[PDB]
Amino acid sequence: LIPHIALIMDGNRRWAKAKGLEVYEGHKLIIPKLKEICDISSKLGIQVITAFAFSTENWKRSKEEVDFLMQLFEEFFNEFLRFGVRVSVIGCKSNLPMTLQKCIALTEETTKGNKGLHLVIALNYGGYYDILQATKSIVNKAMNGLLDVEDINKNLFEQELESKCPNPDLLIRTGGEQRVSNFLLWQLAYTEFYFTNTLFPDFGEKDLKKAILNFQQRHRRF
Amino acid sequence: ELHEELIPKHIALIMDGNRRWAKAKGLEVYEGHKLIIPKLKEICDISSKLGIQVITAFAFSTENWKRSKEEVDFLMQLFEEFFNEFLRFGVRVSVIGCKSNLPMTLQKCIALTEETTKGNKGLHLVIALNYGGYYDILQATKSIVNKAMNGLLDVEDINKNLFEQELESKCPNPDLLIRTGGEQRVSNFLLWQLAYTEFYFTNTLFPDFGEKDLKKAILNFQQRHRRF
Repeated sequence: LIPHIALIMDGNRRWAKAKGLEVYEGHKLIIPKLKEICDISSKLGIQVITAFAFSTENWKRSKEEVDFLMQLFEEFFNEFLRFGVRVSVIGCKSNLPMTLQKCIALTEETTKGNKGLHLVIALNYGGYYDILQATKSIVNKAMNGLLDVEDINKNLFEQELESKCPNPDLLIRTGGEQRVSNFLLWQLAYTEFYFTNTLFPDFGEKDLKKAILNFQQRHRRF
Repeated sequence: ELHEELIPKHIALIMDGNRRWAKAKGLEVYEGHKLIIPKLKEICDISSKLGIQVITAFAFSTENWKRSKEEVDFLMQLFEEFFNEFLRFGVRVSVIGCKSNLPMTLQKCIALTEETTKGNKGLHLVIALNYGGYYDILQATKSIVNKAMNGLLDVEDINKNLFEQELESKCPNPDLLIRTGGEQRVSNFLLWQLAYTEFYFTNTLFPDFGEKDLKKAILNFQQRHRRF
């Protein structure tokens, strides 16, 4: 009974403020924390992790914070070039700075043959966005004579979505909020929801093992 | 005590626990199912008094067809009795889900209750019957494809606003989802519409879920609003 885990990595701001640091000090930990969580998850046999790095609503933050995050994401993709996990990105890439677009493309191509755990970064992603782009794609295929309206079913639709099957078995959200905040809407239809007040920079091996134990107990119960 | 200004305007309800409740009570399986009618009357009355404006209740999922034909036939007769009972109850009633797959008498009972209550002025009760989140997104997609193929739509106009016009569960979306029975998942209920909804899970079984349990859920929603 080991879970695909979807991860909403909330609590970085609160963690830094409680410690007396600037806001960016918690964001900055996305790189060592995801390396830490990839190592633990590979040992337990996970398979896929999808991490919500930047929502389509995150553009409404200050330009200084958004500019920091975009530079941080560039450093992230550079650091995962030789880390050994397979890396993919979902989200609208054409709205990102060009250097980030090319770093994403390089890391996706460089790591595409890495074996084992697949880390999916949702960057400029939202559930609405994913469903709408799948809808537009399906409309375009119908208008070009490539599909019939009657062929539009769950199988066809899930092939057009950016987050692919197998869908998450378990969603973990740190930071205490009990909502999904426009993450993987279609893909969460049967996912187990696990919410913890633990802040993301404090989320470690013992916290992940607790979430998996809770997932296993719930599976036996229902 | 609740703050009047922080009452959720739309609550989505997954009504789980009827079978386990009947088993624990020494009753047959159908005894729990039958309570949908008095239970939803009771929750409608409580919700009207607290100022809730919309309740969407998950009565029959697209996966519920996998139960025995005897159980499905019983439920279909129960739903017909439900809509007859709500003809004169005084709330506005709407149904979302695939109606063409339902028995014809039930299709026409649904249609009559929707038409008869469409001018009722308070709480709006939406019954999700032969409904799923996948179904809603797929039928919206098929509708948009059909309009495009019939020359009625410029593809550059396909956006969130257009998509929301085609979905069956409409804005405003649920502020709060309550699921009884202890499971912590949404089980293919209102997928698009739950993007920002607060999730509240309780071990209380649905036939036991009453005024105090609903007030507890609302009180919890308000505290989350203060916190975040």
